[PDB]
Amino acid sequence: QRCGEQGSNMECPNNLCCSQYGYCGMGGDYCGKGCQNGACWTSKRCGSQAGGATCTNNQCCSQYGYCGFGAEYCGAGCQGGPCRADIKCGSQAGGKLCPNNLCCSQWGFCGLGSEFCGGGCQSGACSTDKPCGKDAGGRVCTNNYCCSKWGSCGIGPGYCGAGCQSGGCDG
Amino acid sequence: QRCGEQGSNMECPNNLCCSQYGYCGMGGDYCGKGCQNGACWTSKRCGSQAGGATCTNNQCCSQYGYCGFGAEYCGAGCQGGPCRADIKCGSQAGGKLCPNNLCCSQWGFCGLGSEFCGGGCQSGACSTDKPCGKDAGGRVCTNNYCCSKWGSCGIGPGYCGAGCQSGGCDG
Repeated sequence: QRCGEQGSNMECPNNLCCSQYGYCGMGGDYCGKGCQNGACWTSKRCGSQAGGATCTNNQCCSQYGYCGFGAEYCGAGCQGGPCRADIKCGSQAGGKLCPNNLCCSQWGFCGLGSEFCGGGCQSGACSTDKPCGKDAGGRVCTNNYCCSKWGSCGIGPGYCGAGCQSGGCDG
Repeated sequence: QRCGEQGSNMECPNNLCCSQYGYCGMGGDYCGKGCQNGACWTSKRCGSQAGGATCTNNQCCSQYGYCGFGAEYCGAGCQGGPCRADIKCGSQAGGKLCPNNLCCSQWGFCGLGSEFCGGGCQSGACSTDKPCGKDAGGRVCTNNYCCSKWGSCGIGPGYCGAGCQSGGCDG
């Protein structure tokens, strides 16, 4: 029930702003000074202008390194987020990974849904559950996902903990 | 630190899936059965096909009523979310409001950033802090925002509680 630093980076629903205290709302108390994610009054910096930073709440990183929505942000020059132009990836784009766990479809584009996450999915939030570990040719997970004891790709205590063969294994 | 029903509908960062227990991760434990928001394996239904439902995590509602990202969802037919086509609103579009608290720019388009939220902003997450209440011609907040005792538009205990002149005042 806490957002931002005090909530493990959770994000408020419907673009609600996370105040500097970790609570969700709308208004200057939440959206003004110290806003953490959501519809903050001052846009967070992103991409090239902000060391390759990603925007929260799936916001588009505009060509000038500002987070937002609308033509100016998702339109021409958009450096990340749900950009108006197809985002390439996969063997098709030198092993690039989609930002924010988006699936690299079989064709080399970034999205979320059966078309990207299903059959052929290359990296990200694939729903294919392709096997890893000693159990699977000693193959590794993409996105540095933790290969669990049971030979599964995921993120979490179950995956990243006790039994993790490879991946971002807890240490 | 809880997501979904047990977290007041908080959402995980970077499209992490909220398992049926309110925890954030990646994998079948979180993304499979019972997934709540984030990159769920089965897409949540939206718009027309799902009683005007909005997609979480700012996802695009495709023409067939499915939540996602990429051409198929944000492209042609997109019924909500950060749609590839400008979303109209404001006096320009019969008082329509942007979905998910997006600002209705001075021109009648939906976004988030200074261009929409700043000067001229019509409804949503305006950063203009235009005054309400008895303190302001007895004007009301848009989006049924709570007009606080001090004459401010917001959402939260401070706004919606004790002193609320109009808006979605707590009852």
